[PDB]
Amino acid sequence: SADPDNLKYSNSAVVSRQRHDDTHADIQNDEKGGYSVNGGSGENTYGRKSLGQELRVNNVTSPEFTSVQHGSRALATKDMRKSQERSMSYSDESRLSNLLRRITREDDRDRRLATVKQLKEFIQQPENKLVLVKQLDNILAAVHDVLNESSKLLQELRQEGACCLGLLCASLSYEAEKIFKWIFSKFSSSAKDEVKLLYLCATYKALETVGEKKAFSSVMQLVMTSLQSILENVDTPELLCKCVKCILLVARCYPHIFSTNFRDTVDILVGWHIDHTQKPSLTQQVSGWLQSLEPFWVADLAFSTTLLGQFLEDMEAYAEDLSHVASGESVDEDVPPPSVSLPKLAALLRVFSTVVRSIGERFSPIRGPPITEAYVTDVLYRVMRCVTAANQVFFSEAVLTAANECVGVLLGSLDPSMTIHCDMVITYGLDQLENCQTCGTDYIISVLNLLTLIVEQINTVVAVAHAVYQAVLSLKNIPVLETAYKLILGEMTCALNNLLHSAFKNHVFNVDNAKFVVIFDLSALTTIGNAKNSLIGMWALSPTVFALLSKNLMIVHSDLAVHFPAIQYAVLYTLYSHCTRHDHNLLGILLKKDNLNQDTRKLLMTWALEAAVLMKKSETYAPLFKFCKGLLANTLVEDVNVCRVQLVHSGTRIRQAFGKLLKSIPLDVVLSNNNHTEIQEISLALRSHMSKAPSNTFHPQDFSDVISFILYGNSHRTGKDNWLERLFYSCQRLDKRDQSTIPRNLLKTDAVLWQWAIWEAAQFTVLSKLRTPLGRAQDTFQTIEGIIRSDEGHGNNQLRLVLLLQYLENLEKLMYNAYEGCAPKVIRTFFYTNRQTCQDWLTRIRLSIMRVGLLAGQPAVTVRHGFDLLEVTIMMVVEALCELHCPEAIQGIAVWSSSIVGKNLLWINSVAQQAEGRFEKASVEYQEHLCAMTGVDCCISSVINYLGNKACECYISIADWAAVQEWQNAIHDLKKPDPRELQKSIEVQLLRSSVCLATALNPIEQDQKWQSITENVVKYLKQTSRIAIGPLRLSTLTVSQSLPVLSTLQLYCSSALENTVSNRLSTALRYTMYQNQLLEKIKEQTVPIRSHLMELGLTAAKFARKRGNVSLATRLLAQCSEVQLGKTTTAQDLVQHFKKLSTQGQVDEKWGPELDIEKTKLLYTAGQSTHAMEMLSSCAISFCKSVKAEYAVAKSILTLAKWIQAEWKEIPRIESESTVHIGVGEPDFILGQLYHLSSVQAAKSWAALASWAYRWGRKVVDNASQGEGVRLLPREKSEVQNLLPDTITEEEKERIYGILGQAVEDDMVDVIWRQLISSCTEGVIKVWRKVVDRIFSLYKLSCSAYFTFLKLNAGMIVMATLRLLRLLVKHAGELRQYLEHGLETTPTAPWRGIIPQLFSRLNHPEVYVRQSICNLLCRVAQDSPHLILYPAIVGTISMQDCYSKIVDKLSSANPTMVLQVQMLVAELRRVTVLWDELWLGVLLQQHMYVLRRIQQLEDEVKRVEKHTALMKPIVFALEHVRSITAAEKWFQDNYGDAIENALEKLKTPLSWIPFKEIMLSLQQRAQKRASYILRLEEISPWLAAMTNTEIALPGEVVTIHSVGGTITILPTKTKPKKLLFLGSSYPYLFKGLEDLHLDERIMQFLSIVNTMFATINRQETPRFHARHYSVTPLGTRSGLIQWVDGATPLFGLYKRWQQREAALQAQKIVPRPSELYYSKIGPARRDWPLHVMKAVLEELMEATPPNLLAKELWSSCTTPDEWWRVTQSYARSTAVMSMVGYIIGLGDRHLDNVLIDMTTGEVVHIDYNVCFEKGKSLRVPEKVPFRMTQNIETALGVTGVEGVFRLSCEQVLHIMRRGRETLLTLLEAFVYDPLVDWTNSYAVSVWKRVKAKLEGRDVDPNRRMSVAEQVDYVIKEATNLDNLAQLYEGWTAWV
Repeated sequence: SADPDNLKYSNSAVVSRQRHDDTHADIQNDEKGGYSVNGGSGENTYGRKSLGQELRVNNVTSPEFTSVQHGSRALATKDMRKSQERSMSYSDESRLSNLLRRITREDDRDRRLATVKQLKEFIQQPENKLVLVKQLDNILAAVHDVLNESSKLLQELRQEGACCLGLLCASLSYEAEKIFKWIFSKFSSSAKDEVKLLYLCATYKALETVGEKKAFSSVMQLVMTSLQSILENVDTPELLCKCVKCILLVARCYPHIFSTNFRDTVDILVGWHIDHTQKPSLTQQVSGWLQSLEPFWVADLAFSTTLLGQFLEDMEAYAEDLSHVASGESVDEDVPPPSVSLPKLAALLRVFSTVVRSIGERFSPIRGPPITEAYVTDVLYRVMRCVTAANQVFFSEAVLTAANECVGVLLGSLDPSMTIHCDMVITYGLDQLENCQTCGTDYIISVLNLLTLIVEQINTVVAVAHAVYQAVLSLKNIPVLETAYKLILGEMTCALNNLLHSAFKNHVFNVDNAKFVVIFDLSALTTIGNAKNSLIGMWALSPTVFALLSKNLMIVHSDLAVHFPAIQYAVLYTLYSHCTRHDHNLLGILLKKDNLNQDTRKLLMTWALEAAVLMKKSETYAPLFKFCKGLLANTLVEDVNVCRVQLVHSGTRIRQAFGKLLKSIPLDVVLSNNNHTEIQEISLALRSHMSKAPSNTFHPQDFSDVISFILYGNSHRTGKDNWLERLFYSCQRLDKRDQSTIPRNLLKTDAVLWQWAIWEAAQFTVLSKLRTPLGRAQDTFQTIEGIIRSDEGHGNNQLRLVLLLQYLENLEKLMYNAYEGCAPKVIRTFFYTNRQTCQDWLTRIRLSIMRVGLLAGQPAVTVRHGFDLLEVTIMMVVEALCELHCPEAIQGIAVWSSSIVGKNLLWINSVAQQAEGRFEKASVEYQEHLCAMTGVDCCISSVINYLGNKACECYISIADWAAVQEWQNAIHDLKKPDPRELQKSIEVQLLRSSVCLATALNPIEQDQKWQSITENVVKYLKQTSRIAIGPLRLSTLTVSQSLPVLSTLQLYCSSALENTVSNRLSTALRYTMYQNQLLEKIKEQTVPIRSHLMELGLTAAKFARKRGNVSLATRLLAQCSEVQLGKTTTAQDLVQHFKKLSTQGQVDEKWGPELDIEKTKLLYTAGQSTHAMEMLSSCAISFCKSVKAEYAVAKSILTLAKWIQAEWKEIPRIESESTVHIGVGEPDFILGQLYHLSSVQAAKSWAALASWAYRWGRKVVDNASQGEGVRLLPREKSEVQNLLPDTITEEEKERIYGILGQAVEDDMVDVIWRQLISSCTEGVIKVWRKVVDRIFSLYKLSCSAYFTFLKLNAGMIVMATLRLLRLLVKHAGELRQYLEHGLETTPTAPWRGIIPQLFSRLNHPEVYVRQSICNLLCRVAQDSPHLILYPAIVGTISMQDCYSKIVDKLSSANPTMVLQVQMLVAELRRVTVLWDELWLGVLLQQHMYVLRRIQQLEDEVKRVEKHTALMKPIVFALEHVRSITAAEKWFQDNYGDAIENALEKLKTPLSWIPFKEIMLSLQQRAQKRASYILRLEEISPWLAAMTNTEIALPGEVVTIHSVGGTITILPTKTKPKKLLFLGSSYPYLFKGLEDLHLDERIMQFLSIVNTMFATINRQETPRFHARHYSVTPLGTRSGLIQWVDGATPLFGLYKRWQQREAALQAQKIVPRPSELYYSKIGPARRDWPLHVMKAVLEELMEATPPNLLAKELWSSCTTPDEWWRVTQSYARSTAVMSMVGYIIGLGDRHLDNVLIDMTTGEVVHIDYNVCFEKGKSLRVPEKVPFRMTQNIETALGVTGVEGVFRLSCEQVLHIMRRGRETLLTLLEAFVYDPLVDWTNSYAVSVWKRVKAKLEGRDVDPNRRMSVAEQVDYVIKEATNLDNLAQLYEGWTAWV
């Protein structure tokens, strides 16, 4: 007690007081006695001792009042009292009675100090003041908090510490208005008096702070419109009293706390606007603009009903000055525009938002002159002329856009404004292009549009908006720019496409959706960011969408190797995108071009030692030195001093393989030992690997654990194959190589002395070591080993087997069947397999075994129904391919294999493949497990130790990826958390199943193969049907798929295997799709017959076995839903077996849909008329006669055919009368009735009727013109009308009428013979009977016209168009009522493109036939004018009443766009020729004309106007050439008109001496330079002025944007001028003094030929395509053509060879192409050598190598597969261009007129000046070749010419041409008989020759040669040495 208090009187002794006071009455005064005398270290500690114990009653609070000795000594004693009052809470003494007044008195002393005491006296005073209600202290404490604190010298935090005190205590006593009154009274008193002094600033503003404090709590009093009067009284003392420019911080914020209490009741705005507009006086101060901009928002909060006009007009140049570096108010100025934007009074918005938009549209024109853009696309602009001319435009746009955000914010249920949503599109043309070059305003506009469209995205009030987004999302997606915009574009698109599905018909836009998906096709590869590709592959994974998917397949095919998580996204995309469209390209050509460009530079940078690691990974199993390190190894180079921005991934693998070979080409290889050891090391890596296939050994090449190392073993083999290929490419530095590399390199010190071909010839085991993983990796070496050895039994079996593995090129396999001349029948049947008729080609393989063995067919092979569609001991093993053909789907071998056991019982050896795979399958889920357990299954009992690791060689994974699916499928039946152990074993199987599609991109391959992609989709189906019970997709879907060949195995045979098991378990909708997998396998066709009956037995009902009695099994069986497509396939199946039993079933199935809604009735009849077309039936006429005569005979087929066509009365207006029947012609008459019955209901059913109707109409009206014909009905009228006199004369009158009426001014002749015999009114009957007798005669053509019209309405159309054009102009008298009423009323409409021949028919000799042609031309010009342009503009410069009526309608729309092209045509006609220097060409024909006058000049002067007047004819031209030149536009009078006046001073008025000076002074300019022509600033400078134009179609079927680059003189020939166009790039050239009108008809004929191959151009991998040539005539003797695509001439590789030979000879040009033939023909007139030319030609063919082109396409292809595609496309394109050239006129084919595309392998041809057999009219050493078959084109195929792949593709061209021969003969009939072509006794001979060449009557007009015979005759003559030796020296027959 007393002891601690005495010890307290040292720092450690006072801390014990805290514990001693808790356990007294003497410790109360100890705090007053000790804490008031000590220092600072022991002062605040004593105040916390008795703070909560005792006592604060009488002795702990009273002594503190007497502590006035010092301020700091009392600061620690005044707070402890209130601390105890808060801690005790009895409450005995806490805010008590008058005893507390002491503290109030202490408040009087707080103002004397710095108010430090109030920090602890006023924070605890009101907290204990309840209740205890006290309110009288507020008026006692506020006397010094605002009056004394007015100038207390900061006095800054005290003002904010005193305002919070007036809340708790001031909450009560709501009658505090007296305080406001007494404050405002003194405020007004101090404001009134007296003048501007220091007294009116300290105590004048501080009182205003009272209004900021006392108004804090007073919010409930009272209120009755008193605050309005308060504001009225407060506003005045600050308006007219200052006038002083003092501080208004507390003055401007005074109404802030007062005017916020009312919202819309009433205000004094008439005295407030001036209070708010006058204050913003720029510019003071930085801290003063806040409380001046806040009252704007305060007023706008209360301005919602009464506000208009000038209050918004004060925002032009008043408050916008605060938009600068001052950041203290930059955010305080961006609040008012939002506060005025949405609220309120939309009438005020029409001013505010319009001013904002005018300011926005007035800043972009300021940036105009800096960029010289358009001016200015202004719609919502006002009169505000502000010139910033600084960087303030960016800020003015950004602030305005950020302020306009609140307009597009929810909800905003009103749109009376200018649709700010459309403001982002109405200006989208200017600020979104450059803008490049701005560059952030586009980003800001995109952010604004995104923020506007996030709240509402799509609903279908505006409806076009939901369709205008995509329309503007595509134009802004790929104008490649900075990456700051794509991050938002790909996000907006990903947010839009998600809501598209989650609507519903928005996919069919169609112009919006078909363009919104094209930008994803480009944004999915570039650039490499790893963030946008995930926002595109996922954004496109949900949509399909409707039309285009091949682009997605071309993207994913090159996107599965990024070595990033995007691989999984692309896999998930391609696994569920779609099937049968892979297997249906664009991006593969980009990889091809990137690989073909890196080999040309030949850079030597890497590597000396780093290249040795690229060989260890391929040859050995060592890892990468680590990680993939591909990008690192690529970036280590260059290092300079090229590939695009993809760099993943094959582009790096191929580059590394090529670099490791550019390093290996030098002699001393650093990667390995010397050359003689490196060659051995490479040879041993294949000699110990090729023998592994016919054996079973182990090596580190195939056994590599663990995955992924077994699936990476195929990559090693592919890399080694590509390494060898590129080595053979680079080892050609001895020929040397062509312009690909330099030659290849200098390299002429060892590569010429040493020969590495002896090693390649002795190491050709690559045919076996590279045929397993890759197909085309063996043909490159097989076609080089088999061509130099001119064994053969083993080297040939590895050739036909490789071509069979390709699943294509079956036409090239027939070459070896005709190649047996070089020292058998096995190849003739080995090529009959693909040929996808695995059912067939089995007999011929077994037939090739006799008599070398047994019969080999165990029970049968059913050969009788299969033809209606040396002891080497090595070929017998190849016959094992039978097990790969017949078994894999038709197993059979269960007995047939035993037939081998006997066959192997007598000889050795005859081995086969594994048998467990065939014993496990199929249809059994119990024995399958026991059969799979015996193999290498190591199955899982219900990663990365899966099925096998030794050996599992290359290409065997297909057999391993199908045995796994059989395990998890049997587990699904054994079982049904449980399948959780299966998804971890299947999802990992997809990682190893997609390695065959990943190796399909090394180095570059096409969609091949398709036998391994099915195991990927069917595995995704299993992994999808495992997590659930299969309630939806996948199924999978394998519907057409009009591929169409696509061999069923393993496409369909491996798809119906798992699909049948998926349906065999029923413990959704897996029964309707299952029939689609069989119906698409029954129609095979062509021609698996044995594999076409199992699906028929599984579809409807099962059948045990049939040896040919299928007709008795499935015939006349009616069914119901679903679709009956399974019926029309059984009849077509019986067609291949029977002939009369199939038509009966067809006609029976015709009577089925008689009462039905299915359109299949349009396919049966149209599919049956071909069966009953030919030829032995001949019973239709008898059946018709019987029907007309009580039919009782004979067969059921005729009865059914007559009962199916009799339904025409129960269902193209009227059917047959029939007057066109046997009475006049058409004896059959039944096929026409069937074609007419097949009209129901609507596309390919009308063309079949028209082709018959028009044919039989043209085959009757021509026959009736020679004879006559009349029916009984039209002849009885004349007999009953001509009474009385006599009918004997009528007997001949009828014959005369029948003869004359069918002979079709012409109608009037019908009366000439009328009055010649009778001679009697009755004049109208002679004009009515003569037209009724010709009505039915001309009725077969009206039905044809109606059928063609109905076919054009429903969408070949060219055939119908040509037939209608040939029928309209032939005889317009009939049918005029059908042609005039159908051609002018929506014919097709129109029938663009390729047939514009109406222009040639406008100048017809008959009236009323052009009135419809002009209307149709006006229609085709008004609708889609871009299809045909320059239609009559050329014609109007050089019938004349039609070009104007066309051009006026063409110019009605966009007259500027047609005026531009008119001026362009005028300039193109003015630049030609020019004829300024061409006048010498007129003088160049004066060899003996002008000289004769000389003979008179020396005659008149010797004998002493006839001589001077003889040259008067030349004066008319000498003056004409000077008169046409009268205005290098300004320099033409100085460069052209230089001495033109001084040259005719004597020649024109009178030896013609001044004639050669002008011809010699201009000829020197041609020899000075090559292209002696200036730029577009030439004589025609308008081309350089039109820097922009609309769509003009520069001779195409869009990019004519500004101007071409420059023109060239082309000194090669005369007179081409190659120029560009550089459209939105396209080289063209002019041709003058040459009629370019027939060359357009030639290209039209070529296009008509190419549109007929499209029906068969479906895989068809070597697509039939004749290269077109875009030409356009620019008047008579003027035209414009295209120059060239990417293609090098065939003469270049010969001139380069000559140069290389000259350089090689110089190391021990001319050539010349014309001087070399004379260098050897010397030592031998017309002449007749003759007989020496055939011998001298062999002396030149044995000098040039025959592989000048074969080694060019081989060197221009990096991959061994691209080379195969190029060589297969070249042999197809050459055959196409040669069979068209053999027909019409193509001759004089030099090495300059025939080019070749080095990229795709196609062959293009230059314009044909000589055509239509004009090559036989010379007047030159005569040549008769039907094509080009030189030495360097015959050896370009795989083996030869015949019967090689190039022959079998020529026989199909003649078949497709003779089948549509008329369609060509009708074209020539319109090509010839012209008005402007100027080819008439010559235009008929060419047409007759073309008809004879198409009818095979070329040489013998009495025998019809077959297609194969004609092809052989044309090939034997084109390659004969006799015809190839009598050609011109310039043709280069030896080369």
